[PDB]
Amino acid sequence: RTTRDDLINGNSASCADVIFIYARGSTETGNLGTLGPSIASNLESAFGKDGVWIQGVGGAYRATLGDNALPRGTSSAAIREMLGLFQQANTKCPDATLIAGGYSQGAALAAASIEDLDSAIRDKIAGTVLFGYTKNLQNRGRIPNYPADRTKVFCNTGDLVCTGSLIVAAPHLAYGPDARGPAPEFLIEKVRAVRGS
Ligand SMILES: *P(=O)(OC(C)C)OC(C)C
Repeated sequence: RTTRDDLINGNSASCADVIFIYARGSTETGNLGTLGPSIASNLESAFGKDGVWIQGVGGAYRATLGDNALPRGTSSAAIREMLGLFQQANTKCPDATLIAGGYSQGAALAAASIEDLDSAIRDKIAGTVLFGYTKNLQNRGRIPNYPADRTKVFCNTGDLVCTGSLIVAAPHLAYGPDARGPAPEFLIEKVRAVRGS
């Protein structure tokens, strides 16, 4: 449930039409944490299980509490891991539409990797959802070099990490409803806009 390696375990012959790459929060389990699987369930209902690949960011991404203090909200090693997953999706399945997401430190990681991506690949990312975006205030609510209309930020009232401080209050732990509904909904809508039916 909390670990999905569909891209890593996939190949060109079985390519899905949609590939979702997701980065968990600090200290979360597996490579999807608490929010990732909910998004996944929704995606799988919309596209079939065969029509979508779910991939969490693992490897060098350890989701360390200390890394949040680094200049871009995570280590440069984690940034290289996620960037490498986008490259792999492009290599294995050039025809697939990409979608991404991240929670807390994972939101900073998602933003950093996307900012750094080759524009050709970044163009294929139809939508990105961020929850408890630690760099929300600093990045004025968006991802550098990526279109705003493609980005959706979920920041609860009272979630201090959205207002510039690294302080965890209960609202930061309350994104389950968003992950279960409006987040995957937005993603499906963007993929449908670039693919149709
Ligand atoms: P994020 O990495 O979130 C986890 C606590 C879930 O937290 C920062 C604000 C320390």
